Parts: sequence; structure tokens; C-alpha cells
Amino acid sequence: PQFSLWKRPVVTAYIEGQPVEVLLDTGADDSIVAGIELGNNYSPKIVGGIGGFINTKEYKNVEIEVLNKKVRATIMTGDTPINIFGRNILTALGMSLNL
Amino acid sequence: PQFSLWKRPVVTAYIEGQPVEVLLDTGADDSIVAGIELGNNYSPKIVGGIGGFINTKEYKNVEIEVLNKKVRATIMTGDTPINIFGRNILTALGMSLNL
Ligand SMILES: CCC(CC)NC(=O)C[C@@H](C(=O)NC[C@@H](O)[C@H](Cc1ccccc1)NC(=O)[C@@H](NC(=O)c1ccc2ccccc2n1)[C@@H](C)O)C(C)(C)C
Repeated sequence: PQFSLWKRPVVTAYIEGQPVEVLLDTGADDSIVAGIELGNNYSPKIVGGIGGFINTKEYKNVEIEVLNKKVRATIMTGDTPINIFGRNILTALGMSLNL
Repeated sequence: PQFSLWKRPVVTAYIEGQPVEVLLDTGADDSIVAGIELGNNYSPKIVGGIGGFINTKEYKNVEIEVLNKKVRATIMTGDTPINIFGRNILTALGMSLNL
């Protein structure tokens, strides 16, 4: 699957079985999701954007299913308007930017 | 060119002859750059991400040479910690996201 960027590259993934829409982001070093419960086992992390900082709850070894593919990675959780799949997940999946 | 996503997909662009290092970003709707004087006629705007928003200057029909191509597009200027080329530019170069 090849995505032209005319529209945002958005897909449906299941995080630990819960379905969500995520933006596949080659401009995010990290993945951050909002409104899903991931559990008690996390670490406070502080994160940056264009806008400014945000504090997140950091989950590791999270079961992800996206694009007919199974991965495990670090998910952070927080106040994010759109949910984002960064370069850590993208790499694990085998995606690439082409020209 | 293909960009594995292991490291940030960064490249050298010339914006009106000035060289710049930029982020190729599938999760950026707008293109935003710091430290170039693009001049006088612009339009007052805002740009936001994670953490919040910032004040920008919107210029139109800027000349850019990147990836061995020549485009003309809108670039904002503002105090971004990293220069970003969003989907508006990527779409002009004919870049795609693949798996
Ligand atoms: C360290 C943790 C990670 C967390 C993502 N942060 C980074 O890797 C830093 C990194 C970064 O923040 N990358 C993510 C960026 O790619 C984010 C992703 C995104 C999309 C949509 C909504 C929110 C956020 N995009 C952006 O910052 C661009 N934003 C948007 O396209 C965008 C779209 C819709 C929105 C709706 C409401 C509020 C904000 C909205 N922002 C901006 C350039 O125009 C730098 C500063 C280098 C670009």
C-alpha cells in the first residue's frame, strides 16, 4: 500500500484490541495516542511539539495491529488532537518515504 | 530516493537560494521554516502541533529546489525548532509513503 499525500495518511489500527484512527507520521520520532486506557504500568514522560511541551504516560511493549501487520512498541498517551504513529512504529512496519 | 525511517528524513533544500535543512513530514499539513527572511508581503497566521500554537508569516509562491526538483509553494515562517516540509510540498514532488 502506497499513500499519495493529497489527503492525510490516516488508518485504523487496534491498540491492545481497541480500534483507533492514526496519522502515519514520518515527522514524529515517537507515537502518541489519546483516549484509550492502556493500564497502570507507565512512566511519565515530557514531550515536545511545534507548540510546546506536554506530559504523557509512557507504555512499552504494546500490542499493535495495523495495516494487516502485527508489531509491539512504545505508545505514549496524552492530550493530542490527532493520534500519531511516529517513526518508531513506521520502522517496525517496514514503511518508507519514496520519490 | 527512498528513505528508510530509521533516522529523521532530513534534507537540504534551497529556499530562494538560501540553503536549509528540512524535515519531510507526512503528518504536517503546512510547511514551516525558521531563520530565513522571505520578506515583506506575507499574511498573518498561526501554526500548531503538540503542546500548542505559534505565530507565522505566510508567504506564497516561494521558489524551492529540493531532491533535484523545482517547486513553488507556500511556506510559513515562524519560530519552529526544526524546519518542516509538509504534505503540500511532498505532494508537489510526487513523493509517496509505501509498504
Ligand atoms: C518528542 C515527541 C514527538 C511527539 C510527536 N515530537 C517530535 O518528534 C517533534 C516534532 C513533532 O512535533 N512532530 C510531529 C508533527 O509532525 C505534528 C504532528 C501532528 C499532526 C496533527 C495534529 C497534531 C500533531 N504536526 C505538526 O506539528 C503540524 N500540524 C498539523 O498538521 C496539524 C493538523 C491538525 C491540527 C489540529 C489541531 C491542532 C493542531 C493541528 N496540527 C504543523 C507543522 O503544521 C518536530 C517539532 C521536530 C516537528
